[PDB]
This record gives sequence, C-alpha cells and structure tokens, in this order.
Amino acid sequence: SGFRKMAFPSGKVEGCMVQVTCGTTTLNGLWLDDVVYCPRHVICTSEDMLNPNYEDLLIRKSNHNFLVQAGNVQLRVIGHSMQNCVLKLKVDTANPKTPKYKFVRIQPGQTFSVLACYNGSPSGVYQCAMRPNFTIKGSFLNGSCGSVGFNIDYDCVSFCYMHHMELPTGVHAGTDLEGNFYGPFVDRQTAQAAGTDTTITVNVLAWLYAAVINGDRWFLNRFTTTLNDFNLVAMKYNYEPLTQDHVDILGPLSAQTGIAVLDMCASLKELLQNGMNGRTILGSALLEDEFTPFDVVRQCSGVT
Amino acid sequence: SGFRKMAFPSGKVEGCMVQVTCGTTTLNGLWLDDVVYCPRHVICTSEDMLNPNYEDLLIRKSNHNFLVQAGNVQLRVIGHSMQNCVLKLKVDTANPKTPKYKFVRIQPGQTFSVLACYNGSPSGVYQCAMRPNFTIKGSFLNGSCGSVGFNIDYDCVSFCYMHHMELPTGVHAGTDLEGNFYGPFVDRQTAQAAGTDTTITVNVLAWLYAAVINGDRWFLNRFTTTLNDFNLVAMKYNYEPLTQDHVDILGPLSAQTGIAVLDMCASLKELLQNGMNGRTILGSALLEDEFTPFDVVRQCSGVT
Ligand SMILES: *C(=N)c1ncccn1
Ligand SMILES: *C(=N)c1ncccn1
Repeated sequence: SGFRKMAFPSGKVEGCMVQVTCGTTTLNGLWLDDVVYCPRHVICTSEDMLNPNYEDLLIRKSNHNFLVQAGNVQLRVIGHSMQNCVLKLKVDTANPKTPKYKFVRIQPGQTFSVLACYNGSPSGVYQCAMRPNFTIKGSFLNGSCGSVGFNIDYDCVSFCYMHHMELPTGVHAGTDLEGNFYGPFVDRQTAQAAGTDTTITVNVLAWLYAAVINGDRWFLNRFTTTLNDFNLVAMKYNYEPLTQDHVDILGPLSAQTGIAVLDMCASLKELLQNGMNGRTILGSALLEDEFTPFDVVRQCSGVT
Repeated sequence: SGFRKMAFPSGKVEGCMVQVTCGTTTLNGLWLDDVVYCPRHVICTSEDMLNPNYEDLLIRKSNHNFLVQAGNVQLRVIGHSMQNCVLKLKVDTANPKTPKYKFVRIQPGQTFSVLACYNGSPSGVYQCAMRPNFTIKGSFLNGSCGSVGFNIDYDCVSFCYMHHMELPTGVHAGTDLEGNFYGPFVDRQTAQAAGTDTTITVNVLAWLYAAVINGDRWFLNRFTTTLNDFNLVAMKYNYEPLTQDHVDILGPLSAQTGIAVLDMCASLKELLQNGMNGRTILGSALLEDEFTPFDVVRQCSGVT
C-alpha cells in the first residue's frame, strides 16, 4: 500500500545523456545509435535568441564546431542536420548503451518522467504531465536544455519530450524528439504566454480510485451524476471535460473498486463544491492530476 | 526555475538489484561486491511471520536453498549469514556493476530515494523521508521487500534503507544495510503501532526558502519571532522543535534569499495559525516537509 508520485527507473536514459557545446553554450544531448539529438538553440548566443534565423545561423557551423562528450570521452561528429527545432548530430560511434526506443508525441494529460541533466550528467528524476496548455511544470535551471521526458514499457523507452525553454511565468516548454514544440511555443526569447492551465479530470478520477484502493475513503459520498451534469461543474472549476473515452479508460479501476465512474464523478463534484475542509487525500490537500489511469493501474499492480 | 520532488538518478542502484527466493517466498536483494543483502524474513512462510525464531529457522537452510538471480542468470551462493535483520548471501561472483558505496544510518528528517523493485526488477523511483516516528510513507506492494533507499554524492551511493514491512496503518518500516530497524519495529507480524508523525520543521523552512527562490512569495509577512516563541507554536501543531543546529543549517538559504531564519519562522508561524486560505506554495496546499535544506540547495544549484 501507499501511493507515490513515482518516476520510471532512469538508468536506461542516463546511458544516453551526453554534453553538447557550440561556442560558449553547453547543454545536453540524447545519444541513440549514432545520432545525438539536442535543441537547435545550442547554436545561439543569448543575444541571437531575441530573433534567431536558425537556417542562417546554422550555415556558419561545421561538424567540428559541435563538441559532443559522453562521460569524459569526446565523440567525433561526422554530420549535422536540423529537423524542426532539434539538431541531429551524426557521430562515428553508435551508443553502446542504446536501449530499445521509440519517439512518441504525447497528448495533454499524459505523464512522463524527466531526467534533469547538466553538462550531460544526470542530476535528478521526477514525474511530470503535459498540461492542457502544452506547458510542463518542471524543475529546470540554466544548462538543463536537452534534458528528456520519457515513459518505459518493460525494456523500450518511449522518448516524448526534450527541454528547450522556460516561459517568463516559470513554466516550461519543449519539443517531441522530432523537434516539434508542444503547443504554440517557439524557440525564441519573446513574449510567450501560456493559456489556461486546466485540471486533467480523468487523472484526478484515477487518483481518487488510487485513494480508495489505498484506504483513503472519506470523500466517497451517497451521490451519482451524469456526464453532462458533471461537465457543467467541471467547466465552472476549469477542469477538462470528461468524455465517454475517459469513462471507458477508467473501467478497470471502476471494476477493481466496485465504484461506478459516474459515482466517482459525483464525489469529485462535491469535493470541487465543498472543498477539502482541511482534510487530505493520499497525503495531498489538493486534487492531484498528474497520475493517468494507466499510472494508477501500473503502480497499484507493480509493473516492472 | 520550478521545484519538484526529485529522486536521485537510479541507474547505479538498478545495476545492483537481484531476485532472492527461499522456498515459496521471492523478494529483492542488493548485490554489492560478492554479497547479496536481503531481509531475513525471506526464510519465513506467512505463518512463521507470526512469531519467528530466525536463528532456528535459519538452521534448516543451506546455501543451495537461497536462489539468487541477477537478470536471467543464476548466482552461486557459497555462504550465508545473518546480521541483525538482514541476510548476507556470499556469492562466487562480484557484481561487475557495483558502484562506489557506503552503508549509512540516517536520522529522522533525512530524505532519500527509493527504487521500488519486484522480482529483482525496478518498477519505479520516488523520494521519501525518514519520519520522526521512524516509519516511511512509501509505495510498496507484496514482493517489494528488499527494495532500497539511498542518496548519491556524485559517484558514491550511500545506502540507508532496506524495505521489510508494512504496518497495519499502511506506513512502512525497514532497516539500514547493517540490518538494524529504524525505530522500535520488529520483523514479526504483530501489533506494531507507530508514534506521532510530527512535521519536520527544518525541512518545511527549507521548502519555504525554495518557494521564495522560485517566486512564490505571498506568505512572507512583516513579522519575526524567537526560537522559543516559534517552538511553543511548533509544539501546538505537532511540528518538531527547531534548534540552533537547524538555524545554522538554514544559513546558506537565508544568505541567498536575504531572509533571516527567524523571519521565515514567523512566516511559518502565521501559516500554521491562519492556514493557507485556499492558496498554494510551490503547487502544494500543505506545508511540505520532505525536502532537507541540502536537497533545496542541491536542486536550486543543479548538483550532478
Ligand atoms: C538551456 N540549457 C538554457 N540555459 C540557459 C538559458 C537558456 N536555456
Ligand atoms: C515483501 N516482499 C513482502 N511481501 C509480501 C508480504 C510481506 N512482505
């Protein structure tokens, strides 16, 4: 028993982190096979970031200008190319620690683990979610760009995020491993404001099921609701609309606990309207939305 | 910017996890050099756990009864011994992935990362703290015994915890790597109730400094207090007493933010008396106590 904000074991990803330097800028790269992936803003000076023309800046760069170091040994760069907002540095050596991997573009509400790195070295691992406004709330200092987000399915790492920037509000923006930003963000130092950070309703419901499984049951009420009634309340509280797809995804948790999804919605509806009254659920005084229904099943069953 | 409950990168520890089976019981072991460490209750049937005599049960066990598997390859057990509540299984092969390591016994209030494992395989990593009542609030299912807690200092892993049991209240108890339980707990299936789970005051203060560094400043007030006045309030709210040692440890955070430790105590005093009023600090609606002052400095500086 017990329910924690758990990250995937990071070992498989640690074996892929390298340092990339271009001029005076050092950030992280991801070395998979004979390619090193990193944010293209590694070629920019802090000044260039104001209005960069990446194609033009890249013309002034040669393979020998990209310094790639894996541990304390230098990798030889034999090619370079830009794919959207990432640079792909072809090296002459395949990473011997390359795990089975995929590049996936996640949807909002999906969670992933981040291996925060500096100078190609791992500093920590934590669990995040792609917010509905396509930002993430991470922990990233200067030098952390190129740190990656991922999920693991037994032995295959699905990379879903690469860190590129912090908005003026302290929230984070980045790309998938094809270099496409999540959301409308651009790799430029300009006014970029995030939209409404709504709550991921299906994740809150999953976490309420995790609470019931783990013995925290005070919030269970005698009520039920409908998808339409619940959604009127969800709109009022800046919660994402709940769809029949979300109800179907919660089916296994509903089956395990014997609590119908709409009854759990009615419990959540009362928590939104009445508040927590100074009580906690799974050691939290707010409704947690960074556990997907899959994460709740995974953690409650001990998937390795 | 951003502040997350961050665990250490788990790779160095993943390379040490093995599966240990005795009879019908399978749990995890930690393989360092040519020794595999595991909870001694691996020799018990669920029935034996009611009132086990470990020395007597161990007489009926031979080296060949302890099945140790690292990945999918079997290790040969050439010796076994009991040290307090852990078994040390001498194997004929040194773990080639043994990192630099130490065995440390932590004090309450100290944090560590847990690599939850099942069948010798890592499932997830999360951050914990040794509670003042010597329990931990983990996420452990059946089969997770032998999972370990650790801290990393650059390349040296300091192992501080090995999971042994869950109390009837869903909280966890375990030992250091010398087999000595934290707190008064015993490896027996009997009535073991935990004491008061007080709040780790010095960690809350560290987290308030982390909040100021990261821009969450609404709780800063115009007041100050004394150690004695603050402690009267701390006692009332089941917070641990703050000592001059804790004030000294918070010195670097006080210096960085320009907020005197006693002024931060006065802010915390008002938060305890007035509550949060529906507001949050670092995305939390409660006062977080599982970040030490060292963790706040580490995360705010990007130690790798
Ligand atoms: C990412 N490494 C980064 N560091 C400093 C400024 C901007 N981005
Ligand atoms: C630890 N692995 C454990 N599993 C089942 C019951 C008790 N302890």
